[PDB]
Amino acid sequence: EPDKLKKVLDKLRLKRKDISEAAETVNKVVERLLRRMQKRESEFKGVEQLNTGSYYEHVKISAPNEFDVMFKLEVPRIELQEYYETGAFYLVKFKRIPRGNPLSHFLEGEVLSATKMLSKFRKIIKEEVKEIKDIDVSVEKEKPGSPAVTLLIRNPEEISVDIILALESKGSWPISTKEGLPIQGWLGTKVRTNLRREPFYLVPKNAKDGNSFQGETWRLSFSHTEKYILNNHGIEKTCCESSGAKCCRKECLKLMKYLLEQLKKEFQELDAFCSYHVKTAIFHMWTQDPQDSQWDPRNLSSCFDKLLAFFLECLRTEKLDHYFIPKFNLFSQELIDRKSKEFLSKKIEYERNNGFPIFDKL
Amino acid sequence: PDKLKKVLDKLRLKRKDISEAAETVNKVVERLLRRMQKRESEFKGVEQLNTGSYYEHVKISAPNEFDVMFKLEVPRIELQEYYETGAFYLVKFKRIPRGNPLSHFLEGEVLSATKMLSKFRKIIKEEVKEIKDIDVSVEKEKPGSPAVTLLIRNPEEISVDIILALESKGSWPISTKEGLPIQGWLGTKVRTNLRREPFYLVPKNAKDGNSFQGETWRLSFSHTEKYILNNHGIEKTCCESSGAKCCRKECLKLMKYLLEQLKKEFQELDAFCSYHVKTAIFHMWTQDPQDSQWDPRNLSSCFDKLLAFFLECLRTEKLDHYFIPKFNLFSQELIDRKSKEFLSKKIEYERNNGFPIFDKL
Ligand SMILES: Nc1nc2c(ncn2[C@@H]2O[C@H](COP(=O)(O)O[C@@H]3[C@H](O)[C@@H](COP(=O)(O)OP(=O)(O)OP(=O)(O)O)O[C@H]3n3cnc4c(=O)[nH]c(N)nc43)[C@@H](O)[C@H]2O)c(=O)[nH]1
Ligand SMILES: Nc1nc2c(ncn2[C@@H]2O[C@H](COP(=O)(O)O[C@@H]3[C@H](O)[C@@H](COP(=O)(O)OP(=O)(O)OP(=O)(O)O)O[C@H]3n3cnc4c(=O)[nH]c(N)nc43)[C@@H](O)[C@H]2O)c(=O)[nH]1
Ligand SMILES: [Mn+2]
Ligand SMILES: [Mn+2]
Ligand SMILES: [Mn+2]
Ligand SMILES: [Mn+2]
Ligand SMILES: [Zn+2]
Ligand SMILES: [Zn+2]
Repeated sequence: EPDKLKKVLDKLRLKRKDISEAAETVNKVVERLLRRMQKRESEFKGVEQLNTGSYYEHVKISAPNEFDVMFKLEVPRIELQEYYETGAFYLVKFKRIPRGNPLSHFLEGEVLSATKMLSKFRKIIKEEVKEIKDIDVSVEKEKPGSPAVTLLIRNPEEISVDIILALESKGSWPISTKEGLPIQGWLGTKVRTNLRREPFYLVPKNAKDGNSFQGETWRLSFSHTEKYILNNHGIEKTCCESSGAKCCRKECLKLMKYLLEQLKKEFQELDAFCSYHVKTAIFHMWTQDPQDSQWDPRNLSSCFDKLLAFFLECLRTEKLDHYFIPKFNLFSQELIDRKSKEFLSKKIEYERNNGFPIFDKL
Repeated sequence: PDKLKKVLDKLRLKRKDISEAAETVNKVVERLLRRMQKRESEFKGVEQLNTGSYYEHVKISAPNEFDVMFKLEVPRIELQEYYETGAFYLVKFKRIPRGNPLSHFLEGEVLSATKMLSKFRKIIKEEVKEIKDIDVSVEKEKPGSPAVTLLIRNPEEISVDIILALESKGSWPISTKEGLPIQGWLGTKVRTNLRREPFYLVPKNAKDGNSFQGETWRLSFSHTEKYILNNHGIEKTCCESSGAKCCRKECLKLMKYLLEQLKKEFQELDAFCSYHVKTAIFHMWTQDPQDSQWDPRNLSSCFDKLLAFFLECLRTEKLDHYFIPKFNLFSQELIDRKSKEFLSKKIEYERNNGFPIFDKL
């Protein structure tokens, strides 16, 4: 099957008219719901879209039926208090609450409450999707702890769009990330330095392990940095550019994400796995094999296979480090049953062992 | 499959380049629209005609230039065919209901194209002046042209033609009676319902013996053309996820790019345009209707068959409008012989020497 994976890729490659019309309507809903948030004298007044990539590039590495957009808000200087043992989850206080700043509305004691803030955010969003009648869009019901306000756009069929509130901090990145982003031998030290001068983001995802200061915790997000890595992924500056050579890095990612996606459809036993796991694993793969020659389109089968083997080893050692927070083990026993890891390993091996019958979709 | 496949490969732009130009153009358009929709304008109710999104770049045309059409539904129309051109018309109103803004641009019974295009131009110009979000400007007006051309420059320059388009829901003009000859290709039910849709009038003035006729309009079927381009096969699944690929759009994109580059080097080629190539491939898709005659493996023979057909069009000075068969885009009166022989010789040269114009690496 040296070219069977290309057949999968080509069948996946979607209607450029499906991309445009869907990206245009998701855009319109977002760009107007954004515009209508900045003119409402709420606390989110100064909100902006964070540049994390369009629906256009999204479909090339992920499933078209599910999208996400991040609304960033810059907040006065804040101090981060590490919430327990991940280096990813935080309680947030203001170093000093500027007078008349309406974000004080959301405090729960001294800490900025992700729940209070996300609840009003949800309220304003819900309140303007209701005036939207140019498009068929509804707000799906609340799943607790989730950072998203999920829109369901069904102009013809259904596309869920997560709207994610993001606090933006221009200060130095938190110390749990200090040896994260190990791109020095791949994208290099000047790149790493300039990415770590960018802001970082906090999304209202609560951690689930405490004495009722859980509803106030936030989680670090590096979506903007991840966009950069995904689009600037070669050691050569012209990798996958018009005047440079193609690599199969992104193709391997699309294939891995499509494989997880089809497995997750058949087996609710796979509920705990998610695209971020696969994306995290390929970041490590790209660090380990940083040479563009190690990702030759002609070697797609081998490259895909070494990503599968790497992922399988993460499952078996129950270790998959967050690429930006080496402390944070996404595959720890606290988070994913060992029986679920073993289940996914079984299914992946089976597909690996038998020429990927699940891609048998002609 | 020698280099055409690779020519197409490097021609493909990446979807952030697309995303960015598309969102830029669309946001300049979207709000050029959203404000014209305001009060006091004779143009309110203007909508955007779906003639296509940025995927114009997308394997059929050049990302350099783009065009959008702003459609305006008008009351019932009387069209008086200008001379017997078939494409050019005088637009009369049966009568106007009270409160219709379009009465401003009336001359007796004649909706003046020039006078309507003029303050269309005026309001657009007065509005691109009001956004500093993007660098956008309005190039000098060209006489007879139907466009107001936006010059967009975020980083690099994209010119967007905004073309006003009257929408009429009446029957298509008699000049189109034997146009759209798709019956052996997309079929008679398709032809029927396509001709049940509205048709459009853009302010392109006709060119006669004495001078530009300031108030004539020209028929446009850009909406129908977008349908055909995207629904181009005899099999309903052609180029769909559960059907087979063809190379029709690839041939169109190769041909447009050849004309583009040839025009880039020789000023003798200023008479020829994008719509000539499109019209040629429409007839070509009519002559060779079946999807097997456009298999992607036979790309080079398909391309060469289109080049041969276009050459035959050049030498014979015959390229009928696909919708208006008595309108000859390659007539004597529109393009002189010198221009056709020039183009023909360049095309034969590139064709026999394996397209040297195409060298990139
Ligand atoms: N993106 C991200 N995710 C991180 C990070 N550190 C830890 N995580 C955790 O990994 C998964 C990611 O879930 P995904 O499905 O891949 O992405 C989610 C999801 O689509 C919605 C809702 O978030 P969720 O946490 O509620 O998702 P569930 O799968 O239902 O898991 P559960 O614990 O609640 O039950 O939003 C996406 N999403 C979450 N966070 C982000 C984000 O930061 N940026 C973007 N663009 N999308 C996000 C999750 O458990 C996540 O918490 C990390 O650094 N980045
Ligand atoms: N698209 C179209 N064009 C038609 C039709 N019937 C007759 N024509 C004539 O063919 C050319 C089209 O030239 P293009 O460059 O391919 O498209 C034009 C052009 O880019 C601008 C300005 O119009 P223009 O005619 O003034 O441009 P020039 O290249 O300088 O030609 P010239 O004769 O004046 O010297 O707008 C485009 N454009 C014109 N008309 C349309 C239209 O109806 N729809 C769309 N999307 N774009 C249009 C022209 O001479 C054209 O009039 C026909 O049915 N369709
Ligand atoms: Mn959730
Ligand atoms: Mn979820
Ligand atoms: Mn012109
Ligand atoms: Mn022109
Ligand atoms: Zn690459
Ligand atoms: Zn096709």
